Amino acid sequence: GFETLVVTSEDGITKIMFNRPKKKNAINTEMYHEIMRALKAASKDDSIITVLTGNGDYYSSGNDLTVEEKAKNNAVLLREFVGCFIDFPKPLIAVVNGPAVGISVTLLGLFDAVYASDRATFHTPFSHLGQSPEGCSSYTFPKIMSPAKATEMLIFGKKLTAGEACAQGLVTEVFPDSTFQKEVWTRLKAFAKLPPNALRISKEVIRKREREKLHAVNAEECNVLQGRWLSDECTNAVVNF
Amino acid sequence: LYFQSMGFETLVVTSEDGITKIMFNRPKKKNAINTEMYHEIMRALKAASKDDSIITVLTGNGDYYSSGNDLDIPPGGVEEKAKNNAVLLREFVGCFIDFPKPLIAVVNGPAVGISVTLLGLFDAVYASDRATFHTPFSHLGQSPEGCSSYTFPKIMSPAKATEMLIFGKKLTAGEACAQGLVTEVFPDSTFQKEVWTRLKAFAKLPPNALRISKEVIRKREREKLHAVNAEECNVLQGRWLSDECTN
Amino acid sequence: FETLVVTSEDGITKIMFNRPKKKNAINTEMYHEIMRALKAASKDDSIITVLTGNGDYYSSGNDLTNFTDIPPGGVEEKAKNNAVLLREFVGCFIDFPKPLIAVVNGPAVGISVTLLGLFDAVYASDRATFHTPFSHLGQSPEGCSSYTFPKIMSPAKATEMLIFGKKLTAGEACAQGLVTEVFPDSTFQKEVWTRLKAFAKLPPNALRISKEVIRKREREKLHAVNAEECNVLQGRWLSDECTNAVVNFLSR
Repeated sequence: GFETLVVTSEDGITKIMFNRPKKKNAINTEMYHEIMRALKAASKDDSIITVLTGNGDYYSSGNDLTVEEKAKNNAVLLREFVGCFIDFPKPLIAVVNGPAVGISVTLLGLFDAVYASDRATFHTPFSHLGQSPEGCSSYTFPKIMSPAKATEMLIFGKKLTAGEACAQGLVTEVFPDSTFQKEVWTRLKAFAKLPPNALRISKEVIRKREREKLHAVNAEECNVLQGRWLSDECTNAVVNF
Repeated sequence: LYFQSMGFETLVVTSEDGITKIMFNRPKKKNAINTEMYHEIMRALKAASKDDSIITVLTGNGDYYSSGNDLDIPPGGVEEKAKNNAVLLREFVGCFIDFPKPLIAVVNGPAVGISVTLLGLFDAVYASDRATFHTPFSHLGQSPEGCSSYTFPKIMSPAKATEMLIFGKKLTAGEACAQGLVTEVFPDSTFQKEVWTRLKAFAKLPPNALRISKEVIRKREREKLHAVNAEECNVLQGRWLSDECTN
Repeated sequence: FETLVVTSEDGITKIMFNRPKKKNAINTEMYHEIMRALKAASKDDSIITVLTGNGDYYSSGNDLTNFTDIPPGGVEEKAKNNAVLLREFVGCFIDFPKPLIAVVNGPAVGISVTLLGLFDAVYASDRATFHTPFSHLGQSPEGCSSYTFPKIMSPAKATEMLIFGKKLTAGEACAQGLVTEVFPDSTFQKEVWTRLKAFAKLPPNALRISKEVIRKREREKLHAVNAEECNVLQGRWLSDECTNAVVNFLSR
């Protein structure tokens, strides 16, 4: 089973829900491995669409504020983690139920659609903790949002409302919080009735030609990040947090 | 190769005031694109590429822009039919990729299918607010075409393009403008006046400068676009032979 | 510097265009001065570099007086030289290693707009307008805009600016991806500088390295695009269309 996730499947939809509500669904080492196991399963299961979502208040507070060998290992872990999203074969949808921070935001550039509650916020304060972008965001975010918008978020740590994230290309659509659940699931159940192989083959035509590039971006990002974790600037920034 | 107008069976093709206008002309069929119209569009584009016009416009007659592909098996079966349609598609999309002059769409009404996906290859797109945009490929058991699998994520962002291309969502003119597919939307009652006043203005700009500027923008993308086209057409061949497409 | 004012404080180097009586038009000397200002800024102790204009304009772009400075080698040599100069100017922006922010205080035109595509952020007054009338001038795109504008704004929007010479309001440029944010003119300086001074307090290696991971893998493409745009211009400049245009615009 799963300690940190609740994974369910029915009617052509697999739902992966982060399940550390007391910790704002902060991603610890366990959850990194569990998310990868769940995605590996979903890639081979009978579902047409896979959804990631959060339990409760937050979608995710991002990497859990939990040694050269540790930075190597974590960089290796991170690279494999990101690689699962890059290689994921079926439509992948984020259902962003509340605030989203860190690696949980950056991965959104690898998702096929992203629905957000009006109470969702989006925040990538990497530079504030003395680190660099990951999840391929160094490549995807400038492309999605434009460099002039991506920069405020990636380099300068501006926090976006769900409306702003929608306007800037990161979010497909925003629903009021009161009916968010209803509105998203009625849509997704509708999508799960579409010809299965058509959906799968359509995403492959869109994604396949980009994967080699996205894997190289990931590798570059994790290298830089490994460097940042070993730096005095990062330890001081994080200690000073 | 023509003087003022060139007769076609499914198109009206005219040239005045520095603008070649290519208009779909099957209004009783919602300007659906049949085999005849694919070949006729290709000939018109070849002609427009060589005539003295500065700008070329694609539009529809009547209430639709185009309802897209119009819904006989050769001796080598449905497999050969699939390859033949894939080859025709590839050459067709190719003519749009390689078109050397500014190419503008005047979307007077609903656009569906291949007529929408090619808009990714246009220089400008002017829509009436009663224009709607729909690419229900997946609903018909098919996959993207017209280089949309590449151009649409780029233009609209993946998050918006997926909903259009994979899940078959229909966009209003305003949504398509908000998401970068449409240059500008006009009220239907001003549409023809406003669009044609601009276009006639545009056609008075220094002609070589307009052509050379389009070419600086587009030339270095062509090899990639031709490669996307070939891949999409190859995938589509397989879809057309699948249970989902037929059933 | 004759045509710029370069200062540095609070972790920010400010390069300000300084020909207000000529709408901060970029003459030959200003091209060289900007390159030198960026060279100095690349190695100084600031963490953010800002470009802005003095007076009511950001910049009116290339100074058309630049076409009248005819060397002893004639217009052919001049065309070749100025194309190389342009190539190396734009390449300074492509290669600039620290966060580079435009503070667009008023109307911006031509090369001054196109370069915005290579900046990290762009903050504009609601008095700012953006115009790239290359076609009116019988010219073709520069500053990598032939690649960056379609990517940033979408082909459908980029064409109207680049080919057909539409002038954008600050709000439209913000809506279309060129500008990060727009502020009321009355509060613009205080709102922008309050922000920039906070940004300058962020861990400086993180800021530098984050920019490098975003920008480094795209630089070879950008240099190739710049090289091709410049090769075309070298031709355009010697066209009847550009000659006739420049004689008209010089009469304005």
